[PDB]
Amino acid sequence: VNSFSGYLKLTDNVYIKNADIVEEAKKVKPTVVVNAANVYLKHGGGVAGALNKATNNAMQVESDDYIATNGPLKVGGSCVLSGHNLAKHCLHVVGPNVNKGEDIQLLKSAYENFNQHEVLLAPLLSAGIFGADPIHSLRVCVDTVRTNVYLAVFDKNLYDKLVSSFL
Ligand SMILES: O=C(O)C1Cc2ccccc2C1
Repeated sequence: VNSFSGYLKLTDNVYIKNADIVEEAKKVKPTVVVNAANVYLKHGGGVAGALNKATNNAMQVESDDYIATNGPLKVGGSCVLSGHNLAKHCLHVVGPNVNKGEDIQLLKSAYENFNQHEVLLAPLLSAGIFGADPIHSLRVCVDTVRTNVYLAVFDKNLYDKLVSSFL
């Protein structure tokens, strides 16, 4: 049994809810919240900007030190950093950004990072301002992630479209 409430069950392991991931993290304090990161961990906008704002910029301070030491992530890759006030840990995952021209086949590789964690609160990778089709992102998620994932979708209109169209 876990703390996640109000989710619709899509499969054995994937659950979905219309929710602000920031507000959901604040309530649940999950072991792992996923950030929709870029390779530079520059948390300017979208989910990353919102998560970072909720940490009072501490996520960005920590991230800048991580990049200064380790250099940029790979598209499709990830790193585990602090969850600050939102979660125990933040898994920063880089999905391909279609608005920068990145290979969408890298979306499966991005979701494979989730399999290293038993339970996660996450957004749809590459969706929103990353330019991918969120329906596609949800299909790759379900067909790739084997661990228990709680997907928070910010847009209500999109949530309803994702549920109604889910196979
Ligand atoms: O409505 C949503 O949940 C989308 C908003 C957003 C922004 C940047 C990255 C992913 C997503 C998912």
